[PDB]
Amino acid sequence: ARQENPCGPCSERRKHLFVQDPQTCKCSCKNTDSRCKARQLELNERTCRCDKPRR
Repeated sequence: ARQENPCGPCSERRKHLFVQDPQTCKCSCKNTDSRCKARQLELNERTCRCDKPRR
């Protein structure tokens, strides 16, 4: 981008478990379903923490 890249974060305030691309302002959770799956869990896309898969 150069000379910063002003963006509008997707999540509200406590966006600890998020990252945002400093060019396009595209948001992604820091914790992905890939990681949950590697731990035999699934991602709760709201809080982006790993919960029970389907048990």
